[PDB]
Amino acid sequence: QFLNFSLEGKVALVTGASYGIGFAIASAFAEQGAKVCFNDINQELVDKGMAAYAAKGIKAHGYVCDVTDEPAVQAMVATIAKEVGTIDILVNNAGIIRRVPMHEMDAADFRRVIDIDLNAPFIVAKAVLPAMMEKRAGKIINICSMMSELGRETVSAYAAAKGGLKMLTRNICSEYGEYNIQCNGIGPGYIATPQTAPLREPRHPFDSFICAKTPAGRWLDPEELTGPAVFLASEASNAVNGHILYVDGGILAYIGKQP
Amino acid sequence: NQFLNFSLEGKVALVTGASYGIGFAIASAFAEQGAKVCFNDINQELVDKGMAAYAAKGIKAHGYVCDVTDEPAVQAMVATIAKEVGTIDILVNNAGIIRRVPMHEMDAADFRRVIDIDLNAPFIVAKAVLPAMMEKRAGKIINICSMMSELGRETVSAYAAAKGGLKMLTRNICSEYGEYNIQCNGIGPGYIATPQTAPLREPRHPFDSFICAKTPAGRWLDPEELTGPAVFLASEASNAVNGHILYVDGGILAYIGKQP
Ligand SMILES: NC(=O)c1ccc[n+]([C@@H]2O[C@H](COP(=O)([O-])OP(=O)(O)OC[C@H]3O[C@@H](n4cnc5c(N)ncnc54)[C@H](O)[C@@H]3O)[C@@H](O)[C@H]2O)c1
Ligand SMILES: NC(=O)c1ccc[n+]([C@@H]2O[C@H](COP(=O)([O-])OP(=O)(O)OC[C@H]3O[C@@H](n4cnc5c(N)ncnc54)[C@H](O)[C@@H]3O)[C@@H](O)[C@H]2O)c1
Repeated sequence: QFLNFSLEGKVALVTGASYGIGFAIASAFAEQGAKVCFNDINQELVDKGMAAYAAKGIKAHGYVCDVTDEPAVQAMVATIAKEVGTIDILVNNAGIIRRVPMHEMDAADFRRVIDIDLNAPFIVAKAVLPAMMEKRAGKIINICSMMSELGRETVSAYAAAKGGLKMLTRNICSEYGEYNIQCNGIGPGYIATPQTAPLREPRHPFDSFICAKTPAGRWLDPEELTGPAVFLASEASNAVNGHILYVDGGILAYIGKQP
Repeated sequence: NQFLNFSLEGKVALVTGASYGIGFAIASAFAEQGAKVCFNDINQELVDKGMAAYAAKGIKAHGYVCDVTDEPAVQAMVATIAKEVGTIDILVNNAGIIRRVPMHEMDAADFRRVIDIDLNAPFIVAKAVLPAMMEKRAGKIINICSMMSELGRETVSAYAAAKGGLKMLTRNICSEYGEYNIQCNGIGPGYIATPQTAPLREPRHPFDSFICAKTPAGRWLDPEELTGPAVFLASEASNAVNGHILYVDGGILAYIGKQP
């Protein structure tokens, strides 16, 4: 039981898992025997998701829910509690990136990013904790970034959020760890998504720059995050708590490749 | 010697929420180093109290009633200081609130407030003062973080999330505007001996005992302890210090604790 990475009979909710990282994590959760749920912002994105989960032989329970709407989240959770069962594994994947110079950035924009990337993980975690606290078992995996440690130009708001989510992780660990709730975090490095496929075509200055910073000397395929994700959702990581598990391929440990 | 000048002679400074407490100490110290001091608070009563205390130390503080979550109001406050006193050189995002509520019982409205004031506002205020700084190619932005920028505790959920975000905000303003010779650093106060906490140091108190255990220096930090660090980060001596959270804890974050 100290080495069981099985998620057999565990209810899982991965927010924003219609595609991308969240999808890969939810797919792998199903593969480990978890009853998978997910949500997105509109019906179109849910239907696309449901189709892809079906396409791998997965009965995903999709929901149209805005994570910044607390009443709507509260409902979504009670619906999953009714239909599927009380949530055991929360993965706050849902989030948005915005590239705007900070001095030029609208106050409305900044707030949006914080609301979805920071406050929402609060709201969703708040909803699923009463369930977990009763049964004295739970997992809450917040998807942080490398921006939880490092800043860059334009991504000011996004970093502020992810750095805040990092502490939110540590605080949910602090407060609810006694109920045998493990709240950890996953910090993806440079992930090779379909959107970034152009940047790996013919010696590209960007791909060269990334493979320099990365000791592993490559981009990380999203599925690389699934192993870690399962691990933090498993009963093997019950002693891991308040921890940000960076899956970067060595970047945060490396000063860089220098001529 | 311009690498060792801790003087703030002829530097305009804005310490948000500096009617009393840490912000007050920092601003009083800034004045003492020759800074033209400005501050703001949420209503006229708190500004007037503040102005009185600065006046009582022989300091001509330029007080303003401004909410830091109201961007237009802040935009205004900055331009007024630009007009009357001069373009801002030293920003200190001191203004902020603490809220102790179990996360699962906390209203979403409450959580947002704390983030808005403690995280988003520092953005708004920094946003307003940066154009000025970027022109003159010289500026200091000091965000007052906490130990909650590293460690969580019960009830202080939202507050931690805010301060941990402000920590990265600090690192990002360093990343983005460092090239204009703008140093954005942070100060992380430990357990500060405030007037509010005076009861907790009366007669062996379990709390005072617990704090002195966790603290190597074996004591509470008087607010004025933060002033030295603050001046240092505002001075031209700390020009190479950038994106850095200077924790002023008395050793707490380095110490696992006193154990029987
Ligand atoms: N290389 C990377 O792509 C990378 C690196 C580090 C971290 N991350 C993080 O990984 C997570 C997943 O990102 P991704 O690459 O899969 O794409 P993404 O950020 O687009 O995924 C988020 C999903 O949530 C949805 N969503 C947005 N707002 C929502 C709301 N209010 N309520 C509900 N759903 C909402 C989006 O439509 C989307 O499907 C994010 O938190 C992101 O910050 C990604
Ligand atoms: N032991 C401590 O007190 C301690 C420890 C670590 C960090 N800090 C941090 O240091 C800073 C200063 O602490 P403090 O005790 O001096 O002050 P405080 O926490 O009592 O509040 C700071 C000031 O900001 C003002 N303010 C609040 N909201 C405002 C708004 N919207 N617009 C304008 N002004 C507003 C308040 O009126 C107050 O005078 C805060 O960021 C606090 O979180 C304090």
